[PDB]
Amino acid sequence: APDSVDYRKKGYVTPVKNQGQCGSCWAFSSVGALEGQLKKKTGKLLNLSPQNLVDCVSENDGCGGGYMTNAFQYVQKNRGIDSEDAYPYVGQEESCMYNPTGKAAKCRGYREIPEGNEKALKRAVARVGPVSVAIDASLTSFQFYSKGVYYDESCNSDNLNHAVLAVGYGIQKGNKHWIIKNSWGENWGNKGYILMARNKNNACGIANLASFPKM
Ligand SMILES: CC(=O)N[C@@H]1[C@@H](O[C@@H]2O[C@@H](C(=O)O)[C@@H](O[C@@H]3O[C@H](CO)[C@H](OS(=O)(=O)O)[C@H](O[C@@H]4O[C@@H](C(=O)O)[C@@H](O[C@@H]5O[C@H](CO)[C@H](OS(=O)(=O)O)[C@H](O[C@@H]6O[C@@H](C(=O)O)[C@@H](O)[C@H](O)[C@H]6O)[C@H]5NC(C)=O)[C@H](O)[C@H]4O)[C@H]3NC(C)=O)[C@H](O)[C@H]2O)[C@@H](OS(=O)(=O)O)[C@@H](CO)O[C@H]1O
Repeated sequence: APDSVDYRKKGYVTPVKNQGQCGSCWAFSSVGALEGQLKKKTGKLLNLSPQNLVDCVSENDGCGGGYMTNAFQYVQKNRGIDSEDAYPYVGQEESCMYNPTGKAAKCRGYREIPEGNEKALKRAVARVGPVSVAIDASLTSFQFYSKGVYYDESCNSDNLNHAVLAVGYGIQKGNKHWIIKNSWGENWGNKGYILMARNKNNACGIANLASFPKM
């Protein structure tokens, strides 16, 4: 477990996307973890399709919400997920238009990080790569974050309302953190990214619903 890990500079991470008004944060989170794992196994970085998941994962609720565990399981049992280009993001619920032709990645299932364990998450991130996580992002301070290690006293580790991607971790001026890729576009936060407090009593429920795909 190195003292600092950032998979953006190891080439595992694609640009920041925009989910729009659709509750598909889970789909981008999952896509992102699969992208990171695709790069690790094959050496190719490629945008995967959140729209495929939104439309085709019945185990979830489309733009109404969903978990990353169900997405990984669907991709596994579907024997594929399309690239972004083969199944573009629209920001709305549609019929499942999965095309085996545009298949860009596969998945042998998923592993879950033990609940509430940031040290376990730390090892998972260091060993596997980008990990899908869920957090409380309902606070005003989160909306208008820009710089620094994000910490807020009112953050509920029980109200998991937003799914994001943990691309690494580190320390900024003594302040331990998680490097978090969001899907609210480049104009949110620090270029679409946010640093969130780490080893600070499971802040925002960062380590409560963490998972990664098997490839
Ligand atoms: C999941 C799995 O497969 N296993 C689990 C079981 O284990 C747990 O997880 C493992 C895991 O792989 O994650 C275990 O990993 C171990 O984790 C420890 C703490 O979590 C340690 O990691 S760390 O403290 O977080 O860093 C331990 O790692 C050691 O960490 C450093 C250290 O020595 O303290 C590292 O060594 C130094 O590394 C740096 C840079 O990496 C540098 O090396 S180098 O890259 O620059 O070449 C440095 O340099 C030296 O420089 C010279 C010198 O100074 O003299 C010269 O000697 C050399 O060039 C070089 O030595 C290194 N210096 C030293 C002192 O080493 C290094 O990463 C490592 O030594 C890490 N070790 C391993 C093997 O992974 C973890 O311990 C377990 O907690 C277990 O799970 S359980 O939950 O624990 O129960 C079982 C259940 O029974 O389940 C399994 O699946």
